[PDB]
Amino acid sequence: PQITLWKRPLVTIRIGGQLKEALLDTGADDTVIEEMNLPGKWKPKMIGGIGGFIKVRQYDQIPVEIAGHKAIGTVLVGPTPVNIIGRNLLTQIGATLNF
Amino acid sequence: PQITLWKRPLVTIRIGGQLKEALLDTGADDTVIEEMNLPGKWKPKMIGGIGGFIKVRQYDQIPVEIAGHKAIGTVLVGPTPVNIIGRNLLTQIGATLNF
Ligand SMILES: CC(C)[C@@H]1NC(=O)CCCCOc2ccc(cc2)C[C@@H](C(=O)O)NC1=O
Ligand SMILES: CC(C)[C@@H]1NC(=O)CCCCOc2ccc(cc2)C[C@@H](C(=O)O)NC1=O
Repeated sequence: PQITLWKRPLVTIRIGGQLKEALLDTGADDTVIEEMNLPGKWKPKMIGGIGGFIKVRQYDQIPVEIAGHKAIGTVLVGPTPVNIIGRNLLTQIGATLNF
Repeated sequence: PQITLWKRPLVTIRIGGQLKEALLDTGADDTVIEEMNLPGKWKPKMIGGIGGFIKVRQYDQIPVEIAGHKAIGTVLVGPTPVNIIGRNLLTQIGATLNF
């Protein structure tokens, strides 16, 4: 689809079998999802944002369906204001910026 | 143009008479520019994201050219690690997400 930006580009995703709302974020290198239980082993990691650094749980090779498009990659779980789909998964679904 | 997301979508912008590199960020409501001695009246503001909040100076009706496309609006100036072009200006240049 083509999504304009008058509002936050929020879309529904399925991860770990559960539905969640997430923001398509071209300003994010990584995908960061609010605290939740995800299958598999995770590794402690730290990532930075506009306000500083946070500790996250790094899960690798996680399937995430974004607005009907499939991606399988790294998902960081931790204290984020809103769920963020970053470039690692946006590239997988063939998302581009256009103007 | 079309910008892929394999790498950070950095483009050249012109603001306050200076050329800078900035990130086209669909996950940002506002535009935040690295500390620069911009003239004009401003209002105090706090913006948040991953890691927490930072204090910025809010300037209104500031002309900002983005890869040749003219825009004008609110620009927040503060200790951001990267210049960020947010939705307030992305809509002005007709930018969309597509997949
Ligand atoms: C969501 C983070 C994993 C991402 N943070 C990253 O992509 C890692 C680099 C963080 C420091 O540099 C920044 C780069 C970009 C931004 C802020 C800071 C914009 C901001 C956003 O989503 O709007 N991006 C981030 O906070
Ligand atoms: C790049 C920042 C301005 C930030 N945008 C970001 O930090 C990128 C997304 C981080 C997680 O999602 C958000 C977190 C916080 C917000 C919006 C989104 C609130 C909103 C604000 O304070 O006005 N912050 C942003 O849009």
